[PDB]
Amino acid sequence: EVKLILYHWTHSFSSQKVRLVIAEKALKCEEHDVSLPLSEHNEPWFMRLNSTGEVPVLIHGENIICEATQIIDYLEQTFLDERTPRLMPDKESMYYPWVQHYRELLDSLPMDAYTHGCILHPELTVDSMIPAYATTRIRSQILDHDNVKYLKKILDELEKVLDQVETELQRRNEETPEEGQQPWLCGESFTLADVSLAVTLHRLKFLGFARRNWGNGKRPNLETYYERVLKRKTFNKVLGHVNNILIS
Amino acid sequence: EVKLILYHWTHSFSSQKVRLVIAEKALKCEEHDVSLPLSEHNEPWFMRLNSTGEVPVLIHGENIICEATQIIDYLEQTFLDERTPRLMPDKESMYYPWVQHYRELLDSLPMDAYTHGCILHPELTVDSMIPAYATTRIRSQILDHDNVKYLKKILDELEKVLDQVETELQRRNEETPEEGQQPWLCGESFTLADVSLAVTLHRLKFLGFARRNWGNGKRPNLETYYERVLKRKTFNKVLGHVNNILIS
Repeated sequence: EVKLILYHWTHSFSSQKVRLVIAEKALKCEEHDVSLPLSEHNEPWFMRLNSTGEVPVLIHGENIICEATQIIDYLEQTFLDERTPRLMPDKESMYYPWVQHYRELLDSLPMDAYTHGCILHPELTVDSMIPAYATTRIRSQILDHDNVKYLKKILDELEKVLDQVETELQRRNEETPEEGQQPWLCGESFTLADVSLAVTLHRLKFLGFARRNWGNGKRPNLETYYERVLKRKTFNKVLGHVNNILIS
Repeated sequence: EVKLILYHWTHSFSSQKVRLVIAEKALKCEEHDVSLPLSEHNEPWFMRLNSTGEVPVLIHGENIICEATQIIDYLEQTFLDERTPRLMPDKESMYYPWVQHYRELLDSLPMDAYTHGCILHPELTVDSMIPAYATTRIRSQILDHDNVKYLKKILDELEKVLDQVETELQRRNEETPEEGQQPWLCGESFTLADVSLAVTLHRLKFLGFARRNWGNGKRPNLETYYERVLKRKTFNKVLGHVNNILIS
Protein backbone atom coordinates (compact mmCIF):
# COMPACT_ATOMS: atom_id res chain seq x y z
CA GLU A 1 0.00 0.00 0.00
CA VAL A 2 1.02 3.64 -0.43
CA LYS A 3 2.89 4.32 2.81
CA LEU A 4 3.70 7.52 4.65
CA ILE A 5 7.35 8.27 5.41
CA LEU A 6 8.94 11.01 7.50
CA TYR A 7 12.56 12.01 8.13
CA HIS A 8 12.88 14.32 11.10
CA TRP A 9 14.84 15.50 14.13
CA THR A 10 12.93 14.27 17.18
CA HIS A 11 13.98 17.37 19.15
CA SER A 12 12.87 19.98 16.63
CA PHE A 13 9.99 22.44 16.70
CA SER A 14 8.98 21.61 13.12
CA SER A 15 9.03 17.83 13.58
CA GLN A 16 7.15 18.16 16.87
CA LYS A 17 4.15 19.84 15.23
CA VAL A 18 4.14 17.44 12.27
CA ARG A 19 4.31 14.27 14.36
CA LEU A 20 1.54 15.65 16.59
CA VAL A 21 -0.68 16.16 13.54
CA ILE A 22 0.08 12.63 12.30
CA ALA A 23 -1.03 11.31 15.69
CA GLU A 24 -4.11 13.54 15.95
CA LYS A 25 -5.31 12.32 12.53
CA ALA A 26 -4.60 8.69 13.53
CA LEU A 27 -2.40 8.31 10.45
CA LYS A 28 0.32 5.65 10.37
CA CYS A 29 3.75 6.91 9.32
CA GLU A 30 7.23 5.41 9.02
CA GLU A 31 8.99 8.05 11.09
CA HIS A 32 12.79 8.02 10.87
CA ASP A 33 14.70 10.01 13.49
CA VAL A 34 17.69 11.28 11.52
CA SER A 35 19.20 13.22 14.44
CA LEU A 36 22.38 11.86 15.99
CA PRO A 37 22.55 10.97 19.71
CA LEU A 38 25.71 13.09 19.83
CA SER A 39 27.31 15.38 17.27
CA GLU A 40 30.78 15.00 15.78
CA HIS A 41 31.94 17.34 18.56
CA ASN A 42 29.84 15.47 21.17
CA GLU A 43 27.15 18.12 21.56
CA PRO A 44 23.91 16.68 23.02
CA TRP A 45 20.61 17.52 21.37
CA PHE A 46 20.03 20.54 23.62
CA MET A 47 23.41 22.10 22.85
CA ARG A 48 22.64 21.33 19.18
CA LEU A 49 19.36 23.28 19.13
CA ASN A 50 21.26 26.27 17.75
CA SER A 51 22.02 24.16 14.68
CA THR A 52 19.14 24.28 12.21
CA GLY A 53 16.52 21.71 13.13
CA GLU A 54 16.39 20.58 9.49
CA VAL A 55 12.95 21.08 7.94
CA PRO A 56 11.18 17.69 7.82
CA VAL A 57 10.08 15.83 4.69
CA LEU A 58 7.03 13.66 4.00
CA ILE A 59 6.96 11.06 1.21
CA HIS A 60 3.47 9.81 0.34
CA GLY A 61 4.11 7.31 -2.43
CA GLU A 62 4.82 9.70 -5.30
CA ASN A 63 4.28 12.98 -3.46
CA ILE A 64 7.10 14.76 -1.63
CA ILE A 65 6.59 17.68 0.76
CA CYS A 66 9.42 19.18 2.85
CA GLU A 67 8.22 21.83 5.30
CA ALA A 68 6.34 21.56 8.60
CA THR A 69 3.47 23.83 7.56
CA GLN A 70 3.21 22.31 4.07
CA ILE A 71 3.43 18.69 5.24
CA ILE A 72 0.70 19.44 7.78
CA ASP A 73 -1.52 20.97 5.10
CA TYR A 74 -0.92 18.04 2.74
CA LEU A 75 -1.95 15.51 5.39
CA GLU A 76 -5.18 17.45 5.88
CA GLN A 77 -5.88 17.56 2.14
CA THR A 78 -4.96 14.02 1.11
CA PHE A 79 -6.42 12.02 4.04
CA LEU A 80 -10.16 12.69 3.81
CA ASP A 81 -11.47 9.33 5.02
CA GLU A 82 -14.44 9.67 7.35
CA ARG A 83 -12.50 7.83 10.06
CA THR A 84 -9.55 10.23 9.82
CA PRO A 85 -10.27 13.12 12.22
CA ARG A 86 -10.06 16.57 10.65
CA LEU A 87 -7.99 19.22 12.42
CA MET A 88 -9.51 22.16 10.50
CA PRO A 89 -13.03 23.45 9.82
CA ASP A 90 -14.60 23.49 6.37
CA LYS A 91 -13.36 26.28 4.11
CA GLU A 92 -16.88 27.67 3.74
CA SER A 93 -17.42 27.67 7.51
CA MET A 94 -17.04 30.99 9.31
CA TYR A 95 -14.59 29.23 11.64
CA TYR A 96 -11.78 28.87 9.08
CA PRO A 97 -10.75 32.58 9.16
CA TRP A 98 -10.48 32.56 12.97
CA VAL A 99 -8.74 29.17 13.14
CA GLN A 100 -6.23 30.07 10.43
CA HIS A 101 -5.68 33.50 12.01
CA TYR A 102 -4.60 32.05 15.36
CA ARG A 103 -2.57 29.31 13.65
CA GLU A 104 -0.66 31.99 11.75
CA LEU A 105 -0.44 34.20 14.84
CA LEU A 106 1.32 31.42 16.76
CA ASP A 107 3.33 30.23 13.74
CA SER A 108 4.76 33.72 13.18
CA LEU A 109 6.57 33.72 16.53
CA PRO A 110 10.40 33.61 16.16
CA MET A 111 11.03 30.43 18.14
CA ASP A 112 14.51 30.16 16.63
CA ALA A 113 15.33 33.57 18.11
CA TYR A 114 14.09 32.53 21.55
CA THR A 115 16.07 29.27 21.52
CA HIS A 116 19.25 31.31 21.01
CA GLY A 117 18.17 34.04 23.45
CA CYS A 118 18.07 31.68 26.43
CA ILE A 119 21.45 30.04 25.76
CA LEU A 120 22.77 33.56 25.32
CA HIS A 121 21.40 36.32 27.58
CA PRO A 122 20.44 33.70 30.20
CA GLU A 123 19.37 36.31 32.78
CA LEU A 124 16.02 36.68 30.98
CA THR A 125 15.15 33.01 31.58
CA VAL A 126 13.48 31.52 34.65
CA ASP A 127 13.86 27.82 35.50
CA SER A 128 15.44 27.13 32.12
CA MET A 129 15.91 23.44 31.32
CA ILE A 130 19.00 24.05 29.14
CA PRO A 131 22.21 23.16 31.01
CA ALA A 132 24.15 26.34 31.71
CA TYR A 133 27.36 24.73 30.42
CA ALA A 134 25.92 25.22 26.93
CA THR A 135 25.65 28.97 27.55
CA THR A 136 29.37 29.40 28.18
CA ARG A 137 30.29 27.27 25.16
CA ILE A 138 28.08 29.29 22.81
CA ARG A 139 29.03 32.66 24.30
CA SER A 140 32.73 31.94 23.72
CA GLN A 141 32.40 30.06 20.41
CA ILE A 142 31.30 33.31 18.76
CA LEU A 143 22.99 34.36 12.60
CA ASP A 144 21.79 37.58 14.22
CA HIS A 145 24.16 38.86 16.89
CA ASP A 146 23.24 39.05 20.58
CA ASN A 147 21.41 42.25 21.58
CA VAL A 148 19.55 42.15 24.90
CA LYS A 149 17.35 44.91 23.49
CA TYR A 150 16.33 42.78 20.51
CA LEU A 151 15.64 39.73 22.68
CA LYS A 152 13.57 41.82 25.10
CA LYS A 153 11.62 43.23 22.14
CA ILE A 154 10.49 39.90 20.66
CA LEU A 155 9.59 38.61 24.13
CA ASP A 156 7.30 41.61 24.59
CA GLU A 157 5.73 40.59 21.28
CA LEU A 158 5.33 37.02 22.54
CA GLU A 159 3.35 38.52 25.42
CA LYS A 160 0.94 40.09 22.92
CA VAL A 161 0.25 36.84 21.06
CA LEU A 162 -0.25 34.98 24.34
CA ASP A 163 -2.47 37.79 25.63
CA GLN A 164 -4.77 37.44 22.62
CA VAL A 165 -4.85 33.67 23.18
CA GLU A 166 -5.62 34.18 26.88
CA THR A 167 -8.59 36.38 25.97
CA GLU A 168 -10.05 33.87 23.51
CA LEU A 169 -9.63 31.04 26.02
CA GLN A 170 -11.42 33.14 28.65
CA ARG A 171 -14.32 33.56 26.22
CA ARG A 172 -14.36 29.78 25.72
CA ASN A 173 -14.52 29.25 29.49
CA GLU A 174 -17.43 31.69 29.86
CA GLU A 175 -19.37 29.94 27.10
CA THR A 176 -18.86 26.34 28.23
CA PRO A 177 -20.90 24.79 31.06
CA GLU A 178 -18.73 23.80 34.01
CA GLU A 179 -19.73 20.14 33.58
CA GLY A 180 -19.34 19.63 29.85
CA GLN A 181 -16.93 18.93 27.03
CA GLN A 182 -14.27 21.59 27.56
CA PRO A 183 -13.36 23.32 24.28
CA TRP A 184 -9.90 24.24 23.08
CA LEU A 185 -8.78 27.63 21.74
CA CYS A 186 -11.10 27.77 18.72
CA GLY A 187 -13.75 25.12 19.42
CA GLU A 188 -14.52 21.73 20.89
CA SER A 189 -12.42 20.15 18.11
CA PHE A 190 -8.63 20.02 18.34
CA THR A 191 -7.51 22.32 15.52
CA LEU A 192 -4.17 22.93 13.84
CA ALA A 193 -3.94 26.16 15.84
CA ASP A 194 -4.01 23.99 18.97
CA VAL A 195 -1.03 21.92 17.84
CA SER A 196 0.87 25.18 17.29
CA LEU A 197 -0.13 26.60 20.67
CA ALA A 198 0.66 23.33 22.44
CA VAL A 199 4.14 22.87 20.96
CA THR A 200 4.90 26.57 21.41
CA LEU A 201 4.12 26.49 25.14
CA HIS A 202 6.11 23.27 25.58
CA ARG A 203 9.22 24.65 23.87
CA LEU A 204 8.90 27.91 25.80
CA LYS A 205 9.10 25.95 29.05
CA PHE A 206 12.31 24.27 27.90
CA LEU A 207 13.69 27.78 27.30
CA GLY A 208 12.49 29.11 30.66
CA PHE A 209 10.47 31.97 29.17
CA ALA A 210 7.30 30.08 30.16
CA ARG A 211 7.28 31.22 33.80
CA ARG A 212 7.48 34.89 32.79
CA ASN A 213 4.53 34.60 30.40
CA TRP A 214 2.09 32.50 32.46
CA GLY A 215 1.87 31.25 36.02
CA ASN A 216 1.09 32.38 39.58
CA GLY A 217 -2.20 33.96 38.58
CA LYS A 218 -0.95 35.25 35.22
CA ARG A 219 -2.86 34.13 32.11
CA PRO A 220 -4.81 31.56 34.17
CA ASN A 221 -6.76 30.14 31.22
CA LEU A 222 -3.45 29.64 29.40
CA GLU A 223 -1.98 27.84 32.42
CA THR A 224 -5.00 25.52 32.50
CA TYR A 225 -4.65 24.92 28.75
CA TYR A 226 -1.03 23.82 29.16
CA GLU A 227 -1.70 21.42 32.03
CA ARG A 228 -4.62 20.00 30.04
CA VAL A 229 -2.70 19.44 26.81
CA LEU A 230 0.20 17.90 28.75
CA LYS A 231 -2.22 15.14 29.81
CA ARG A 232 -3.61 14.51 26.31
CA LYS A 233 -2.63 11.06 25.07
CA THR A 234 -1.38 12.41 21.73
CA PHE A 235 0.82 14.96 23.50
CA ASN A 236 2.47 12.53 25.92
CA LYS A 237 3.12 10.08 23.08
CA VAL A 238 4.75 12.51 20.65
CA LEU A 239 6.10 15.33 22.82
CA GLY A 240 6.21 13.48 26.15
CA HIS A 241 9.97 13.27 26.62
CA VAL A 242 10.99 15.96 24.12
CA ASN A 243 11.87 18.39 26.94
CA ASN A 244 13.77 15.82 29.04
CA ILE A 245 17.50 16.41 28.55
CA LEU A 246 18.32 12.94 29.89
CA ILE A 247 16.24 10.97 27.36
CA SER A 248 18.20 11.07 24.09
CA GLU B 1 28.22 3.98 7.23
CA VAL B 2 26.47 7.31 6.67
CA LYS B 3 24.58 6.69 3.43
CA LEU B 4 23.19 9.03 0.80
CA ILE B 5 19.49 8.78 -0.02
CA LEU B 6 17.43 10.46 -2.74
CA TYR B 7 13.71 10.49 -3.51
CA HIS B 8 13.01 11.79 -6.99
CA TRP B 9 10.94 11.67 -10.17
CA THR B 10 13.14 10.06 -12.82
CA HIS B 11 11.54 12.23 -15.53
CA SER B 12 12.02 15.60 -13.85
CA PHE B 13 14.35 18.48 -14.68
CA SER B 14 15.40 18.88 -11.04
CA SER B 15 16.13 15.19 -10.44
CA GLN B 16 18.00 14.99 -13.75
CA LYS B 17 20.55 17.63 -12.72
CA VAL B 18 20.96 16.18 -9.22
CA ARG B 19 21.50 12.59 -10.36
CA LEU B 20 23.99 13.85 -12.96
CA VAL B 21 25.97 15.61 -10.22
CA ILE B 22 25.91 12.48 -8.05
CA ALA B 23 27.37 10.54 -10.98
CA GLU B 24 29.93 13.19 -11.93
CA LYS B 25 31.26 13.23 -8.35
CA ALA B 26 31.34 9.39 -8.29
CA LEU B 27 29.17 9.43 -5.16
CA LYS B 28 27.04 6.40 -4.28
CA CYS B 29 23.40 7.17 -3.51
CA GLU B 30 20.30 5.13 -2.72
CA GLU B 31 18.10 6.69 -5.38
CA HIS B 32 14.38 5.94 -5.05
CA ASP B 33 12.17 6.70 -8.06
CA VAL B 34 8.93 7.83 -6.42
CA SER B 35 7.15 8.55 -9.72
CA LEU B 36 4.35 6.19 -10.75
CA PRO B 37 4.48 4.31 -14.07
CA LEU B 38 0.95 5.63 -14.68
CA SER B 39 -1.15 8.15 -12.79
CA GLU B 40 -4.51 7.49 -11.16
CA HIS B 41 -6.04 8.70 -14.44
CA ASN B 42 -3.53 6.65 -16.50
CA GLU B 43 -1.43 9.59 -17.67
CA PRO B 44 2.07 8.50 -18.78
CA TRP B 45 5.09 10.41 -17.51
CA PHE B 46 5.10 12.75 -20.52
CA MET B 47 1.45 13.74 -20.10
CA ARG B 48 2.26 14.18 -16.39
CA LEU B 49 5.07 16.69 -16.97
CA ASN B 50 2.56 19.50 -16.40
CA SER B 51 2.16 18.19 -12.86
CA THR B 52 4.88 19.57 -10.60
CA GLY B 53 8.00 17.44 -10.85
CA GLU B 54 8.25 17.39 -7.05
CA VAL B 55 11.47 18.99 -5.79
CA PRO B 56 13.90 16.20 -4.80
CA VAL B 57 15.26 15.52 -1.32
CA LEU B 58 18.66 14.30 -0.15
CA ILE B 59 19.18 12.63 3.24
CA HIS B 60 22.83 12.40 4.32
CA GLY B 61 22.63 10.68 7.69
CA GLU B 62 21.37 13.56 9.81
CA ASN B 63 21.28 16.26 7.13
CA ILE B 64 18.21 16.85 4.97
CA ILE B 65 18.18 19.05 1.86
CA CYS B 66 15.17 19.31 -0.48
CA GLU B 67 15.87 21.39 -3.59
CA ALA B 68 17.86 20.61 -6.75
CA THR B 69 20.18 23.61 -6.45
CA GLN B 70 20.64 23.19 -2.69
CA ILE B 71 21.20 19.42 -2.82
CA ILE B 72 23.79 19.99 -5.55
CA ASP B 73 25.57 22.61 -3.45
CA TYR B 74 25.52 20.39 -0.36
CA LEU B 75 27.11 17.49 -2.25
CA GLU B 76 29.89 19.84 -3.35
CA GLN B 77 30.45 21.11 0.20
CA THR B 78 30.24 17.87 2.19
CA PHE B 79 32.16 15.49 -0.13
CA LEU B 80 35.68 16.95 -0.20
CA ASP B 81 37.68 13.72 -0.48
CA GLU B 82 40.59 14.02 -2.90
CA ARG B 83 39.14 11.15 -4.95
CA THR B 84 35.75 12.86 -5.29
CA PRO B 85 35.94 15.08 -8.40
CA ARG B 86 34.99 18.70 -7.83
CA LEU B 87 32.47 20.29 -10.20
CA MET B 88 33.30 23.88 -9.20
CA PRO B 89 36.46 26.01 -9.00
CA ASP B 90 37.90 27.31 -5.74
CA LYS B 91 36.04 30.29 -4.29
CA GLU B 92 39.20 32.42 -4.41
CA SER B 93 39.83 31.50 -8.05
CA MET B 94 38.84 34.05 -10.69
CA TYR B 95 36.86 31.26 -12.37
CA TYR B 96 34.11 31.04 -9.73
CA PRO B 97 32.35 34.30 -10.79
CA TRP B 98 32.20 33.18 -14.44
CA VAL B 99 31.19 29.60 -13.63
CA GLN B 100 28.48 30.67 -11.20
CA HIS B 101 27.29 33.35 -13.63
CA TYR B 102 26.62 30.85 -16.43
CA ARG B 103 25.15 28.33 -13.98
CA GLU B 104 22.67 30.98 -12.83
CA LEU B 105 22.10 32.17 -16.40
CA LEU B 106 21.00 28.68 -17.43
CA ASP B 107 19.19 27.97 -14.15
CA SER B 108 17.05 31.11 -14.52
CA LEU B 109 15.38 29.83 -17.69
CA PRO B 110 11.65 29.04 -17.20
CA MET B 111 11.74 25.39 -18.21
CA ASP B 112 8.34 24.84 -16.58
CA ALA B 113 6.89 27.47 -18.92
CA TYR B 114 8.41 25.80 -21.98
CA THR B 115 7.14 22.34 -21.00
CA HIS B 116 3.60 23.75 -20.98
CA GLY B 117 4.17 25.87 -24.10
CA CYS B 118 4.83 22.85 -26.32
CA ILE B 119 1.84 20.81 -25.13
CA LEU B 120 -0.18 23.97 -25.63
CA HIS B 121 0.66 26.22 -28.60
CA PRO B 122 2.20 23.24 -30.44
CA GLU B 123 2.79 25.21 -33.66
CA LEU B 124 5.95 26.73 -32.13
CA THR B 125 7.57 23.30 -31.72
CA VAL B 126 9.59 21.40 -34.32
CA ASP B 127 10.00 17.61 -34.11
CA SER B 128 8.50 17.56 -30.63
CA MET B 129 8.76 14.22 -28.84
CA ILE B 130 5.56 14.76 -26.82
CA PRO B 131 2.65 12.75 -28.28
CA ALA B 132 0.12 15.15 -29.76
CA TYR B 133 -2.73 13.34 -28.00
CA ALA B 134 -1.52 15.04 -24.81
CA THR B 135 -2.00 18.45 -26.44
CA THR B 136 -5.72 17.93 -27.06
CA ARG B 137 -6.27 16.56 -23.54
CA ILE B 138 -4.58 19.56 -21.90
CA ARG B 139 -6.16 22.13 -24.23
CA SER B 140 -9.65 20.85 -23.36
CA GLN B 141 -9.04 20.06 -19.68
CA ILE B 142 -8.67 23.78 -19.01
CA LEU B 143 -0.92 28.15 -13.62
CA ASP B 144 -0.36 30.98 -16.09
CA HIS B 145 -2.87 30.98 -18.94
CA ASP B 146 -1.90 30.33 -22.56
CA ASN B 147 -0.73 33.43 -24.45
CA VAL B 148 1.20 32.81 -27.67
CA LYS B 149 2.75 36.25 -27.13
CA TYR B 150 4.10 35.27 -23.71
CA LEU B 151 5.46 31.95 -24.99
CA LYS B 152 7.13 33.68 -27.95
CA LYS B 153 8.66 36.20 -25.54
CA ILE B 154 10.40 33.71 -23.24
CA LEU B 155 11.64 31.73 -26.25
CA ASP B 156 13.29 34.89 -27.58
CA GLU B 157 14.94 35.16 -24.16
CA LEU B 158 16.10 31.54 -24.40
CA GLU B 159 17.81 32.57 -27.65
CA LYS B 160 19.77 35.21 -25.74
CA VAL B 161 21.06 32.82 -23.08
CA LEU B 162 22.02 30.27 -25.74
CA ASP B 163 23.66 33.01 -27.82
CA GLN B 164 25.90 33.97 -24.89
CA VAL B 165 26.76 30.29 -24.40
CA GLU B 166 27.52 29.93 -28.12
CA THR B 167 29.95 32.85 -27.93
CA GLU B 168 31.82 31.45 -24.92
CA LEU B 169 32.05 28.02 -26.55
CA GLN B 170 33.45 29.64 -29.70
CA ARG B 171 36.13 31.29 -27.56
CA ARG B 172 36.93 27.89 -26.06
CA ASN B 173 37.30 26.39 -29.54
CA GLU B 174 39.66 29.17 -30.65
CA GLU B 175 41.84 28.68 -27.56
CA THR B 176 42.11 24.89 -27.65
CA PRO B 177 44.50 23.07 -30.01
CA GLU B 178 42.66 20.89 -32.51
CA GLU B 179 44.38 17.77 -31.13
CA GLY B 180 43.99 18.23 -27.39
CA GLN B 181 41.69 17.85 -24.42
CA GLN B 182 38.56 19.66 -25.59
CA PRO B 183 37.23 22.00 -22.87
CA TRP B 184 33.62 22.49 -21.87
CA LEU B 185 31.80 25.82 -21.48
CA CYS B 186 33.95 27.24 -18.68
CA GLY B 187 37.10 25.10 -18.71
CA GLU B 188 38.59 21.67 -19.21
CA SER B 189 36.78 20.52 -16.05
CA PHE B 190 33.11 19.55 -16.12
CA THR B 191 31.46 22.26 -14.01
CA LEU B 192 28.02 22.61 -12.46
CA ALA B 193 27.19 25.05 -15.27
CA ASP B 194 27.79 22.17 -17.68
CA VAL B 195 25.26 19.93 -15.94
CA SER B 196 22.72 22.75 -16.25
CA LEU B 197 23.51 23.37 -19.92
CA ALA B 198 23.45 19.65 -20.71
CA VAL B 199 20.10 18.91 -19.06
CA THR B 200 18.62 22.12 -20.48
CA LEU B 201 19.50 21.18 -24.06
CA HIS B 202 18.22 17.63 -23.55
CA ARG B 203 14.85 18.75 -22.19
CA LEU B 204 14.56 21.36 -24.95
CA LYS B 205 14.85 18.58 -27.54
CA PHE B 206 12.02 16.67 -25.88
CA LEU B 207 9.94 19.85 -26.22
CA GLY B 208 10.94 20.42 -29.85
CA PHE B 209 12.29 23.94 -29.26
CA ALA B 210 15.81 22.54 -29.78
CA ARG B 211 15.69 22.61 -33.59
CA ARG B 212 14.73 26.30 -33.62
CA ASN B 213 17.60 27.28 -31.33
CA TRP B 214 20.47 25.24 -32.80
CA GLY B 215 21.05 23.13 -35.90
CA ASN B 216 21.68 23.38 -39.65
CA GLY B 217 24.55 25.81 -39.21
CA LYS B 218 22.96 27.70 -36.30
CA ARG B 219 24.97 27.88 -33.05
CA PRO B 220 27.47 25.30 -34.39
CA ASN B 221 29.57 25.17 -31.22
CA LEU B 222 26.39 24.52 -29.24
CA GLU B 223 25.41 21.70 -31.61
CA THR B 224 28.83 20.11 -31.14
CA TYR B 225 28.51 20.50 -27.36
CA TYR B 226 25.20 18.62 -27.35
CA GLU B 227 26.43 15.72 -29.48
CA ARG B 228 29.52 15.52 -27.26
CA VAL B 229 27.66 15.49 -23.94
CA LEU B 230 25.20 12.91 -25.30
CA LYS B 231 28.15 10.52 -25.63
CA ARG B 232 29.55 11.17 -22.14
CA LYS B 233 29.25 8.07 -19.97
CA THR B 234 27.66 9.99 -17.09
CA PHE B 235 25.04 11.46 -19.43
CA ASN B 236 23.99 8.18 -21.05
CA LYS B 237 23.77 6.51 -17.63
CA VAL B 238 21.61 9.13 -15.91
CA LEU B 239 19.78 10.92 -18.73
CA GLY B 240 20.14 8.24 -21.42
CA HIS B 241 16.51 7.15 -21.71
CA VAL B 242 14.90 10.15 -20.01
CA ASN B 243 13.62 11.49 -23.36
CA ASN B 244 12.35 8.12 -24.62
CA ILE B 245 8.57 8.04 -24.20
CA LEU B 246 8.51 4.25 -24.53
CA ILE B 247 10.87 3.51 -21.62
CA SER B 248 8.84 4.10 -18.44
